[PDB]
Amino acid sequence: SEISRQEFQRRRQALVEQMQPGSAALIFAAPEVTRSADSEYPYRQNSDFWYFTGFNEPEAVLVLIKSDDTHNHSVLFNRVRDLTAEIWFGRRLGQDAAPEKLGVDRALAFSEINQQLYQLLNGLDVVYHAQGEYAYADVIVNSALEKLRKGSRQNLTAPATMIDWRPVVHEMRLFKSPEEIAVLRRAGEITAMAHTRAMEKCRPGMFEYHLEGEIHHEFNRHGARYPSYNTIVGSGENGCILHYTENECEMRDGDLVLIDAGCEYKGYAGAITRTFPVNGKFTQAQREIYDIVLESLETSLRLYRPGTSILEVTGEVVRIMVSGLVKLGILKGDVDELIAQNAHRPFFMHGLSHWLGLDVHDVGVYGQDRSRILEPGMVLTVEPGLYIAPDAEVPEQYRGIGIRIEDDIVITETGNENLTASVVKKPEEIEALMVAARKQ
Amino acid sequence: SEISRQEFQRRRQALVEQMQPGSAALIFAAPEVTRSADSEYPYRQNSDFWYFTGFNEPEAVLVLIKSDDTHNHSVLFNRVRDLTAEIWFGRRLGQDAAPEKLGVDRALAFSEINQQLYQLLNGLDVVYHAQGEYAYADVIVNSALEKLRKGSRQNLTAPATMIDWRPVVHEMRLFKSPEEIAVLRRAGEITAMAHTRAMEKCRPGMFEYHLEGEIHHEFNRHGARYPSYNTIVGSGENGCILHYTENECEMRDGDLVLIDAGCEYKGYAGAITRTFPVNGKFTQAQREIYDIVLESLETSLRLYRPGTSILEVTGEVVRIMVSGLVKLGILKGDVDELIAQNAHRPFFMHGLSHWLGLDVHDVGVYGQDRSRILEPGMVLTVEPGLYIAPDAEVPEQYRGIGIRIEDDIVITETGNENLTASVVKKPEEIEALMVAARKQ
Amino acid sequence: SEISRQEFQRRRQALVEQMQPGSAALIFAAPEVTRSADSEYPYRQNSDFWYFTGFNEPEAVLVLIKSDDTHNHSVLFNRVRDLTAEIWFGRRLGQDAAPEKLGVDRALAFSEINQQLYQLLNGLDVVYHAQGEYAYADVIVNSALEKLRKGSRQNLTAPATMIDWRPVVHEMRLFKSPEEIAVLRRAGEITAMAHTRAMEKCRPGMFEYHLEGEIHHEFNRHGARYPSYNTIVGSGENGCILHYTENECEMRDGDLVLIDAGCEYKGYAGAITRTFPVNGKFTQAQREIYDIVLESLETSLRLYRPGTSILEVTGEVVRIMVSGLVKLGILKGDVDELIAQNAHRPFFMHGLSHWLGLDVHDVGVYGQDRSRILEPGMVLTVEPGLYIAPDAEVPEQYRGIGIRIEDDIVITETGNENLTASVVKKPEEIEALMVAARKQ
Amino acid sequence: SEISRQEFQRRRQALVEQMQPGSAALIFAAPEVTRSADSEYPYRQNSDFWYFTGFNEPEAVLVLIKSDDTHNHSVLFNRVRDLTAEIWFGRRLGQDAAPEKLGVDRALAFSEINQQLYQLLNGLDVVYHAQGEYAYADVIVNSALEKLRKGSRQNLTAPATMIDWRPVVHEMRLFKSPEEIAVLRRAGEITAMAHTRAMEKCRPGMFEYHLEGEIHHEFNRHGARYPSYNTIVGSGENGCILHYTENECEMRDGDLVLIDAGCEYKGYAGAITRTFPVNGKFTQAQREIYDIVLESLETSLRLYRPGTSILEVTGEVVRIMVSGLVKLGILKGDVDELIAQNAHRPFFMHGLSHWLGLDVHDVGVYGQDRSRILEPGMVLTVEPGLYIAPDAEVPEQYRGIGIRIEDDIVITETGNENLTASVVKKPEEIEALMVAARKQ
Ligand SMILES: [Mg+2]
Ligand SMILES: [Mg+2]
Ligand SMILES: [Mg+2]
Ligand SMILES: [Mg+2]
Ligand code: NA
Ligand code: NA
Ligand code: NA
Ligand code: NA
Repeated sequence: SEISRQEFQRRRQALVEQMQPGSAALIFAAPEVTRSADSEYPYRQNSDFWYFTGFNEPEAVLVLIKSDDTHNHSVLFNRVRDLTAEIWFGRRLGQDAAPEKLGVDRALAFSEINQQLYQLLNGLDVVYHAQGEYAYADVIVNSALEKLRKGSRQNLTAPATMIDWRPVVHEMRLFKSPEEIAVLRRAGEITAMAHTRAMEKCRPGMFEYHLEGEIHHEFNRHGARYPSYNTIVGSGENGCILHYTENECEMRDGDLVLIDAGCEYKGYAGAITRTFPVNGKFTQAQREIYDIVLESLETSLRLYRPGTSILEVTGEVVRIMVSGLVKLGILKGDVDELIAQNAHRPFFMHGLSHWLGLDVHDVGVYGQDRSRILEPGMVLTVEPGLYIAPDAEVPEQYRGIGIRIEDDIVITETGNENLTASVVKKPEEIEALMVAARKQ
Repeated sequence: SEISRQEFQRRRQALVEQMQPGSAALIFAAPEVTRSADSEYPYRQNSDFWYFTGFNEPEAVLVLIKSDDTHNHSVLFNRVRDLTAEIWFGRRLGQDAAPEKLGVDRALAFSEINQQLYQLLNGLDVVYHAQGEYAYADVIVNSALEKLRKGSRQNLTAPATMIDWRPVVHEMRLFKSPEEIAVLRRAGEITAMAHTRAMEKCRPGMFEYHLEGEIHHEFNRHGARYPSYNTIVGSGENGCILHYTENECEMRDGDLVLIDAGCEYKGYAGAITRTFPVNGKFTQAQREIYDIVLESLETSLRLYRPGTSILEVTGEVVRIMVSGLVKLGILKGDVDELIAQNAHRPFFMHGLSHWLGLDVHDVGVYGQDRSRILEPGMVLTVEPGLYIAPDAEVPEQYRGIGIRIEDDIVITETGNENLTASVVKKPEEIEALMVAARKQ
Repeated sequence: SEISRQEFQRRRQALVEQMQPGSAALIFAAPEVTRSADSEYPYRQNSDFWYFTGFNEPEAVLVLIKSDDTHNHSVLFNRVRDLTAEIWFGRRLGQDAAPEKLGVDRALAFSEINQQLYQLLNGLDVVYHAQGEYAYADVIVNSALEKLRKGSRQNLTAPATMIDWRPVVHEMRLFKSPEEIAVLRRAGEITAMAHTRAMEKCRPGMFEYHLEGEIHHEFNRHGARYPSYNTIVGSGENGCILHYTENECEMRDGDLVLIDAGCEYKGYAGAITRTFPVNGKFTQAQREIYDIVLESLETSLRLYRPGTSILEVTGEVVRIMVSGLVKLGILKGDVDELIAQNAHRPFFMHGLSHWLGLDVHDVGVYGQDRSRILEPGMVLTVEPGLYIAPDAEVPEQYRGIGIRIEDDIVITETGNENLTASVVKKPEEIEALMVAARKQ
Repeated sequence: SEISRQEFQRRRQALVEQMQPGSAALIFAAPEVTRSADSEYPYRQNSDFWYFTGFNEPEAVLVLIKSDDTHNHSVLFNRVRDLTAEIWFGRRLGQDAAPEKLGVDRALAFSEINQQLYQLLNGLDVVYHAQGEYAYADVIVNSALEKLRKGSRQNLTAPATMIDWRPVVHEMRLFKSPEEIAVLRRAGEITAMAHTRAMEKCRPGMFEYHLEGEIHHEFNRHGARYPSYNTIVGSGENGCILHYTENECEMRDGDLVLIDAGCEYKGYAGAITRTFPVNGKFTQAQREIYDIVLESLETSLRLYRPGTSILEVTGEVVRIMVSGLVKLGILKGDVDELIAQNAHRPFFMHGLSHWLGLDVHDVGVYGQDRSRILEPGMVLTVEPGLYIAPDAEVPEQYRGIGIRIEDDIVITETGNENLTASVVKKPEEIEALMVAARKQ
C-alpha cells in the first residue's frame, strides 16, 4: 500500500486546525549525513517533515501559515533545479513542479531562505518551531527573528511567542489512520517473510552475519530497501546483549539464535524478534525458558485492547515470569514477595511495549510508568524476553540463554490486530518449519 | 586476508619517525551518527584513526608522543567498561585489555580526557592535529591548549606550533603495503563476484533495486557486510546520471543497465562498474558506444605503469573517444581540433582515475591536473565512460545511453595488476555469461 | 533621590500580574566585559535585570515563578561568598543576605544553576525568556529545556511555550513612576551643572578633551561616577559629525563647540546638548543658524503634551527649519514644495526625539514613523540640530557649522516638565554666562 | 613624547626577521564592546595590534608576508570610507590613505577579507596566528584554511603549520625601546601629579569617589583621557580589599586611604599606589605598619638591577616584613622559621612586581616563581603591601589597616630608574604636603 497526496493534505490541515490564528509552523528536512570523508549514508528524511510531505530531499523547509480560522497557506523552500548538480547527484523536484506534486501553494529556492523567511514571519503573533532538533534550522530561525526584532524602523515586528509543535505532532502520529495501518500491515508481512526465511536457511557453521544477509535480501525484494534499525543476530551468549549488532560469530549446534530485525516500508517500521534453535530442535532447558516468554507474549496479545495500558499488561507478564522462574529454581521464595521486590529485573530488564510508526521507537506520550489508557489506532510492539547471564548464579543449564519474542499490533475497537503473526512462534511450529526446510 | 597487529605498529612508528622531537600527534575516532531520532547508522570508523589502530569504537583518541629521536610512546583514551551499558549496547574493550589487544603503552578512560590531555601536552614544542575534521575534537584540543596557556603560575606551557598530520598520513596511505594489497585483492574478488551475479540474475521486468539486493547479498556472504559507497543501478536514461542511487525503475528489454558497486572488506573499498544489456544482447548502437569505452579501458590498462601519470593516460583516452565519436557522427570536425577544444566533455565529464584505499575516493596528492608520476604501491580506479543525454543533438539511436566500465589496479614494478578482472567486460563474454545463466 | 526596595517589589509584581499561570520568567545579569587582556571595564548591569533588582553583580539570574493567579515566588541565583575571591575582587552579597536585601523568597548559588534550573521549570506551561540577548543565558536555558524534554522516564516535562518578555517589560519601562522621575530630575540637574561649567571654563587654545574632563569631574562630584554615553565635544567642523568622540582638537577662536554629554545617576541617563561660541560671542552667521535650532526647540517644548506625537511635532520643526533656511538662501524654492521634497534632510538627518530612561536611547514602541500618541510618564529628548557640511553648496559663512540643542522632558497631565532647563540656551544668556566667568 | 612611524616599522621588521620564509602573520584588531544595549564603551585597541600599527580602529587586520629572507610585504584590511557611516560615527582612514599614513604596502577593505585572505595564504608553509584570542578572527582564519584545503582542483594548498606569534611578540614587548621609555616616563609623571593632587585635596567627609574624580581630571588635563585600570580608593577597612573599586564610602578622620591609580598615555600604563592619612597625620600604629612597607619599597629600589630577579628581591622583602611584624607582636616566633613557614602570607598575599607596558599587567615570561634574570629595558612595578584584616587575631590597633606603596621602574645598565618618584612616599613628606595644602 502507500500514503496518498490527499492524506498528506489532511495531516497538514489537522495541524493547522490546532494552530493559533496569526501564526506559522516551520518543519525542517534532515541534513545529509557523512559516512566517511566525501561519501554519505543513504538519505533518511526527518520523520516529522516526511509525515507532512512525503518529500525525500534535504535542504527543504515547509512553512504553514495560518492567517485566521478560515485562511491558511503553505510555502515550501527546496533545492533549485540545476543541470550540472543533477547530471552528477540525480534529479531534483525544483520550484515549478513542487506546488502540484506536493500540494503546496508556493515553492521558493532554499538558497533564498534567509532573504524570504523573515518576510513570512513579519507581524505574526506565534511561530511553531522544534528548537534544538537541528542546528542549521535554529540558525535560520534565530536569524529571521533577529532581523524582525531589530527592524522596527522598517516596520517589521517579530512574533513574541514560540511554541514547540512536537507535542502536537507526536500526538497526531500516535494515532494511525487506515492508510497508515495498511502500510504497517505490509511492513509486518515483509518483516515476517524475512524471519521465516532466516529460520529456513539457518544451519550450524553459518555466521550470524549470513542470516543478516538473508533478511536484508528478503526486505529488498519486496521493496523495503533499508532496515528500520540495525539488525541483531545474537547466537548463544550474544543473545544476552540486548542490541548486539556485531553479528560476527559462527553459529554453533546446541545454541539458540535471537533475530531482531525490521524493514522500513514507505517510511514505516516493522519490528519482529524471533528466537530459535540453530540446529532446529529445542533442548529441554531451552523449552523451559522459551515457554515462559511465549506465554507472556500470548497472554499479552489476549489482554491488549482499548481501556487497558502497557503498565497493566506488564504487571501480568511479571507474574507469569516470576512464577515460571520459581518453578525452574532460578528464583527462590514466595511469588507475591518476589514480585514486590521486582525480582524479575536481572532477567527481564526492558519494557514490554513501545509505540511503533515512522520510527521504530515511535513518538507519543506514555504517561507515568506507561500508564496511558490504550485507544484504537495506537500501534505497539509486545516484546517479552528473558536473559540469563553466562555467570548468573542459577542452575547451569539456563546460563547464557537469551530469548525474545516480539510481535507488532494495532489496537482496534474490540481488541487488537497482530500485524506479524505470519511468522511462527510456537516451538513445535518452528521445529516443523526448520525440518521441512532441511529436506527441500 | 587481514591486517596484522605488527602492521598497525609499523604504521605508527612510520608516523613517529616523521614527527619532530618534543611532540605529540592526536588522532580522533569518528562520532556516532544519527539515522532517525534515537536510532543510529552502522558505525564507520574514521579512516585515519582506523589506519593506526584497527579499533572500531567511538569516543577514542590515540596520542603518540615523541620525546626524542629514540624515545616515544602511545596513549589510548577509550570508553570504560560498564556492565549496564554493555548488556544493552554490546561489549567494550576498556582500559585493562587495550594495551595488549592494540599494542599501545597506556590506556585511559575517554571520560577523563579533559583532565589528562593537557598533562600529556605540557612542555611539548609541537602538536600534530587535524583541525576542523571533527568539532568535538577541536573543542577537546583547544580546551587543553587554553589550560596550558593560562597555567604559567602552575609551571605549564603550551606547544606553540600546531601541524596538520593529514598531508603526512595521506602520503603514507597513498602507498599500499603487501598486506594491504592482499586485502584489496580480496575486496576486488568479492566485488567481481557480486557483479557476475547481477549479470546472471538480470531479467526484463525486475526493478533496479533487485540487482542492488543481489549485490549486497553477495558482499555479505563473503564477509563484506557493508558497501563502500551507495550502490548505483541505472537502467536506460538513469545511466546518464553519474551517481544515480534511487534504483527505483523497472528494467526494460532493450535498455542497458549500468551497475556501479563496491564492497568494504576489512575497511578497504572495491569499486567496479559494469554496463550490460538488460535482455542479454547488445544492439548495434549499444555496441558502437560500448566498444569505445572498452578500448579506452583496455588501452589504459596497457599504459598504466610506473613513470606515467593519470593525466598522460587521460590524453590517450580522450583521443580514442573523440576518434570513435567522429566515426559515429556524434562529433563533427577534425580530430586534433576537437581534442584541442575538449569536445569530448559533454559526453565524458569526469576523471579517468582516482586513488583507492580505505576510502573509495582515497587520499593522496594528485598534482596539478593529476600529473603526479605513478610509482609502485599506488592503487587506482580506471573508469572511462560515455554519457549521451536523452535530448543530445546526435543521431537518435545514441540518445539516452550511459556506459561506464571500471576496473581497480595496483601499480607494480613493471606495470600494473588488475584486481577486478575476474568479472567479464568483453561484450561477447557478457552475452555468453547471460545466455548460460538463462538456461540453468 | 533613589529607587526604594518597595519600588523594585512593585515592578516584579506588575510583571507577574501579566504572566500566564504555570509559568516562569528568567532575567539574566550582564556578563563582565574585557577592556584589554586581564583588565575589565567598570561593570554595567543589564538594564532589565537592574530594573527588577537594583543588584549590581554579574553571574546572577532572577527567576519569577507564577504558580497561579494568587501564588508566585522569586528565586535568585547569584555568586556564593568566598573569602579569597573577596579579599581580591571585593565583597559579594551571597545567598544568606540576598532574600532580605533584595526581597526575593529564595537565593541559590549561580554555580549550581544547571543542577537547579530544570527543577524550577519542570511541569510549567510557559517560560518567559529574552532569546539572543546573551549567549551564556541561551546556553543555560536550552540546556535546562533539553534535560526536561529528554527526561520523561524520570517524569519531567518541558514548557512547550516560550515568550519574549521584552515587549512587556519595555512597555513598563516606557512609563516612569514618580520615584523614577525624581531620579531623572536629579540626573538632569547634574547634567546641566556639567554643561554650565564647560561654558564657564571654555577658552580658545584649550583642547576639546579638556571640556570632557570638566564635565566628567562635575558628574563625579554629585555622585554620578560614569557618563551614560561617550561624551561628544565637537568644535568647528567636528560639530558636523553626529557622534564625534575623538575630542582631540584645539578649540579655535571663531568656532562653535557642540557639547553632547549626559551622566548616569542611579542607573538613569541625563542627555543634554549645548552649542556655544568658543570665544563667548556668536557671530551673525552663527546666530542665524542658532536661532533656527532654538526656535525649533522652544516650539517643541510648547507643543509636547499628552495626545500629540513625536511625528506631529517633527512636522512643525521641519516647517520652522525649511522656512529659516530659505530666508538665509541655504534652500531655494517654495516652502511647501521643499517640505514635500524633504529638502531639510541634508542638514537635519536624525530624529527630533527618543525615549530616555535606564538607557539613553530607551526602550518602548514608537509606532510607525514615531506616530504613537504621547501619554503622561513618558520621558523623551527634544534635540533639533542643523549641520552644514564644510563642502556644502551654500553661502560660505554657513559652511562647517554644526549646532544641536537638546533638552530632556517628561510628559505630564497638561503638558511637559523640562528636566534640563537649569542650563541656559538663549544666546544672550550664554554670552552673559561666559562674560561673567571670564571676569571671575 | 610619542611613538614614531619609523618605530612601528622597526617593530614589524623585527617580527618578520624571526618568521620562517614562506609564511604570513595575522594580527587582528579588537572588537567593539557593548556597555548597554546600543551604547558602547570607549574603544580600546588590542595591545599587540596597536604595537605594530598605532591604528585605533576596529575591523582591521594586519597581514605580514615573508616570501623569503630578503623579501616581505604588509597588507592591511580595514574599514572602507563611507559618507553616511562617517557623518554619524566619525572619520575613517580608508584604503587610499592607509599605505602612507601607516607605512603598509597595500590596503584592502575589511568587508572583502573572506574573498582575499585565502589568496594571500595560498601556497605558504606557515601561518602565524594567535588562536583563541578573538572568536571572529578564528572564524575568518579557519574559513580561509578550509577553502585552501578543499581547493586542490583549483591548485590551492593550505599552510600545514600554524604557529602562535604571542610568545615571540611578548618577548619583544618585554624589552622597551628608548622611545617607549620616554612615553612611560611621561605616563609616570602624569600619574604622579594625579596622586599628589589627591593627597592635597583629601579632607575628612569627602567620599572615596571624590578622589577618583580629582585623579581622572588630572589624567585628562595632561592628555591621558582614560585610566589604564579601574581606580581604587580604599579608605579604612576597604584598603584590605586588593581591587576595591566601589569607592563608595565617606572618608573618616583617623583612617588611612589607599589610592591605586594609573593613566593610559599613548597606550602605555602608569601604575602608582600611595597610602596616606585622611586627616594628614599618621598615628603611631599607622606609622609602624607604613614603615615596614616603605623599607620594603626603598630596599627593593636599591636592589633591582640587571642580574637579579623578582624572586630574589621578594626574598629580601619577606625578611624585612616578617622581621617588622615580629617586633610589633603581629607574628610570634623565630624569624628564620617564620620565613620558612611563609608566615607573612596572611598579610602580604600578592607578588612584589609585575611587568608593565601597553598593559598594566604586561606580557612576558617570568620563569618559575619569577626567577628570570632581569636585563636592561624591562619595566616593572614594585608594590609591597601589608593588609591586616578587621578580624585578624593581632593587637587591636593594627586591625583593618591596608597599606600599599607602588613605584614603576625601568632596569638600566647599572641599576634602575624610578619613573614615579615625583610623588612623595616618606611619611614626613606626605604630612608636609597635606599641611601645606590645607593652608592654601
Ligand atoms: Mg548452556
Ligand atoms: Mg534508444
Ligand atoms: Mg566659517
Ligand atoms: Mg583601627
Ligand atoms: Na522492539
Ligand atoms: Na569510481
Ligand atoms: Na540624544
Ligand atoms: Na600594580
